Amino acid sequence: LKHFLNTQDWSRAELDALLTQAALFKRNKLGSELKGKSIALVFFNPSMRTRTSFELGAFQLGGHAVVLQPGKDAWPIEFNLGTVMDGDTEEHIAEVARVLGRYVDLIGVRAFPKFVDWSKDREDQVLKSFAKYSPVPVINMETITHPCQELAHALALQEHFGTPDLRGKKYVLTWTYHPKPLNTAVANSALTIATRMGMDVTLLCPTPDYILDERYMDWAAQNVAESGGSLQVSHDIDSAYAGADVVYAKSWGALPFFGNWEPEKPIRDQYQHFIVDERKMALTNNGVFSHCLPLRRNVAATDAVMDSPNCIAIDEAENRLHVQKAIMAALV
Amino acid sequence: LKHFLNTQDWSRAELDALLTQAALFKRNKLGSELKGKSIALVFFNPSMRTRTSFELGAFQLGGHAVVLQPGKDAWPIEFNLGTVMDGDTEEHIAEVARVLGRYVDLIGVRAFPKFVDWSKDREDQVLKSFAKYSPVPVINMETITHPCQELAHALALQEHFGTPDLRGKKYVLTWTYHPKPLNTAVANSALTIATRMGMDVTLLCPTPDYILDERYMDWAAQNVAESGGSLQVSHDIDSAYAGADVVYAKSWGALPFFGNWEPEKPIRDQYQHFIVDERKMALTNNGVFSHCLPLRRNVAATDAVMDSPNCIAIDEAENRLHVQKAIMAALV
Amino acid sequence: LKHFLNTQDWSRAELDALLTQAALFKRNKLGSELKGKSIALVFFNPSMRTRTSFELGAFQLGGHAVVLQPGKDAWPIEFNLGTVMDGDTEEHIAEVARVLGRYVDLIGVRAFPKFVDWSKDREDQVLKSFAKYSPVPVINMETITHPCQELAHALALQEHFGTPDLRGKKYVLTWTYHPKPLNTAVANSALTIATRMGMDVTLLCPTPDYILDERYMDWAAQNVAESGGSLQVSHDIDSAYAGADVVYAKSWGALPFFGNWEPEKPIRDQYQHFIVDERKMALTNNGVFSHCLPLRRNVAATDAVMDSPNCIAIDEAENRLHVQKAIMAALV
Ligand SMILES: CC(=O)N[C@@H](CCCNC(=O)CP(=O)(O)O)C(=O)O
Ligand SMILES: CC(=O)N[C@@H](CCCNC(=O)CP(=O)(O)O)C(=O)O
Ligand SMILES: CC(=O)N[C@@H](CCCNC(=O)CP(=O)(O)O)C(=O)O
Repeated sequence: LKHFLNTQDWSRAELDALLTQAALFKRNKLGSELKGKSIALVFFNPSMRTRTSFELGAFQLGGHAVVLQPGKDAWPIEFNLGTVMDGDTEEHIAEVARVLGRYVDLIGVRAFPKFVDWSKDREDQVLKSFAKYSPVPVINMETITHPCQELAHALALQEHFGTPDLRGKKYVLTWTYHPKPLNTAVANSALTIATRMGMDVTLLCPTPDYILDERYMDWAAQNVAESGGSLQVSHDIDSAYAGADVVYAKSWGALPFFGNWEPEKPIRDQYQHFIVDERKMALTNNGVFSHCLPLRRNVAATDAVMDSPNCIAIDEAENRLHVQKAIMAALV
Repeated sequence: LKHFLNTQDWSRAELDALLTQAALFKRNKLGSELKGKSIALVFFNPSMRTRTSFELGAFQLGGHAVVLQPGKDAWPIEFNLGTVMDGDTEEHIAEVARVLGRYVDLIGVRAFPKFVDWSKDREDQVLKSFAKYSPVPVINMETITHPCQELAHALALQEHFGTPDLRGKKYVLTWTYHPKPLNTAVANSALTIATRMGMDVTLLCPTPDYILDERYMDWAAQNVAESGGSLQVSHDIDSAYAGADVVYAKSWGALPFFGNWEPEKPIRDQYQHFIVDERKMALTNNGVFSHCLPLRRNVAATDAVMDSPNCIAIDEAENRLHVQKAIMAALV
Repeated sequence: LKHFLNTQDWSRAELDALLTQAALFKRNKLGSELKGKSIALVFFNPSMRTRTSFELGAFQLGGHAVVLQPGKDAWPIEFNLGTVMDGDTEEHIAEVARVLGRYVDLIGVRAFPKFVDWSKDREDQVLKSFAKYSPVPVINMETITHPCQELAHALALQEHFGTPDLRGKKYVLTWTYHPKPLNTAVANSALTIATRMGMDVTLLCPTPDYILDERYMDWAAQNVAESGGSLQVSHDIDSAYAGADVVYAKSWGALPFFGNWEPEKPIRDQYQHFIVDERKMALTNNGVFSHCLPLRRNVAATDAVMDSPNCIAIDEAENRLHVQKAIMAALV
């Protein structure tokens, strides 16, 4: 059974086919690829674009999406095995996935880390549990990686440069400020797809404490070796932005501080100058800027950068709809 | 780009066309006016009829509605410009409206005042922000005015009297009791459409403190001069109801008490006799009674009045479905 | 007007027709029985299967389901008559049911007891109020009985044994452990349908305090006399399971303790050995096990029993979809 858990699990040819089908759907939005079919969209965290784009995508392809929010409308779910369920959780994923598998044709799941222990969050227990117990394809709607974002992002870049071949472009994945410590998912994914695409990638962040999990630094290293791009870590803003073709920002909490955020607060707070502004974007080679959204203006990026013609964030957001339809069609 | 923010923005001919299309849809509910199209229904406050009627209306016309609740499922939204978003809001309406504009064909928004400062609430910031940043038509699902209610109400009256011409009827918009200070939206709209329809309107309320915002008293004055009706304010129950053809009740908080509700409580509490009962309705010319709903029985109106054959509230509620379909069809 | 409030209200022939149509729909899922029609699914409590199956069922039959959650999105509702609504509730069911009746073709409602007073909960006020004021058919999505579950359960048993005739099988409805006192609805319904099907039913529970409401013990007694089965109450595990053909477990709070749960806690806690495990299932005649779900593993039933090939809970859950489509089709 094929699932869409990570682009890293798919061959380059398969990913190219997806992006091309995405472009095709963007030109002809209505179809019958999901006629009479359905997808269960399970959300354990907030969402506006993911929920909306999947729901509409199912509709446009003749199917129907059922939105569920365990703990809100649906019952809270247990993922640990062999435990005595006498706590808050009402039922086990074993039953949940099998039941939904008797109803829908696809299952999407969004589940951010709990931020108490990275050793546990990095295991990707929720997504893996769904893939294990579900008799139907599972789609990652963002857990510790965000593959749907990767493809929406990739497509937006290919459209902007007018070519599927991004090899040679200088890509800067930069950490940016946010009052709270957030998920590394988007950064992990950006690093993954940018290298898989063969670009010259620089991970820019305040300190070594903000370097991404080794798993992704390794995926990237492997992708570079296979695509022909390059990877490097930098803590210097001016040199990183220098001559960049693409700048993608996202804020995330330092991994070593999971379960202990009080001390990383004063740290991130002394780096709010990492905000993407006009000055930094001026150091780029007329590069484009993007963000996965939601974005806090004048914190993560200034109003000027957001409203600049070089910002393609709205296009990337739109592409979530198109690439996801390509994914659902491929899995059904 | 044309939006449906207020009936006051539309010409009488356009409004008549809407009401007529509403009557047409009421006779033939299924259509293809929205085939393959979608509408995002953004709710910042509770709703049963508005959510249900729009959702079903989209379905019956071949489209699909996506229901969003910022702060609940979707992310909380910032509307102020140039602010540093380091608070509760996650993203700006600038991005939200542009993103949704890449997904849906129409955007509906419901956002009641915050009740802390009428100077801010009366600016209609949320609705205006959506209309400004959205590349697609925006529909007011109730902010400080409730135009969809206006048309459902108007249609119900025309059906009841068997004619589109309501000129000459005595219309009584009366404040009624409620334990809490509420939105003036429905009253502002009733005053607006009743005068635009050319009826003899009397705004009945406990004290001068409950008179509606000047903006609407002026719209009404202008509508009367153009339609041939009349407008007057009254604090005397018996004389207001006398010979009335239509009685529309709604409770709202006194505008001068915004941000300071503790003192207006003992005030409204000494006027719970404004409740619409049989005695008052007996002073009318066999007039009809209606309310936008939700209605608290034996507080806003007695059981007898609600169950009287002269109450058309259920018909008005039904008409929300029909007039809204006419609105969506016109804007698409 | 015909509603689906309880299987007890329907003749055996009608119930057989429903189950057969359910089997038919299971073979041919897509249809036009609800083309252009809609159903309002009103939930006053959590749900995953009921919400999902009804929503998808409406879709597969060409209709649309509108999901409402009073107090969450829709306004809170009052059910008592003649009361002065100056409390938490915003509107009365009288208006709610009549309004929805102008929008949808069917209304489903889920409302668990409040657990404060069984004298009030057993009156089934919410379901009865909807049936009284609604101009369209009402479907019980679980209140104090769960008829939709009954049919999904019955169908699953008929499929398992390969025959519609279950007369002669030993059916064991057993109470099982749960940290909290729950609704008796599922047990009341299991007792009702198992006897209506003519099986030899044994209600197994810790003490006389856990015997179901007389209303259902009487329905069962009447069903046995008409179907040819049998009914008996037992507080002895080993003898009850002995030679059983079917074992259905559910935990519920002792009725005499409504409004006073502190003391029934130490009681249920001394009976956690009622958990369905391999030992007990070994005493059965290679019997099947099922549960309505959600189920807490290693509390209500062990992992081994849940994963045993004799567990048909997933099949029963799937059947909720099929029997409900048969119900909606019959009522429309
Ligand atoms: C602030 C916050 O927690 N952010 C998330 C955004 C994920 C990417 N964003 C999306 O997928 C867009 P939507 O579907 O509207 O959430 C994160 O940090 O990973
Ligand atoms: C109590 C309360 O806050 N009332 C709102 C009702 C608005 C009109 N009512 C509607 O549009 C009906 P629905 O879509 O079900 O809300 C107000 O006072 O403005
Ligand atoms: C723990 C709890 O409160 N349980 C409910 C389950 C009802 C039957 N279960 C269903 O109908 C399945 P779903 O639609 O997913 O709820 C009860 O005790 O009655």
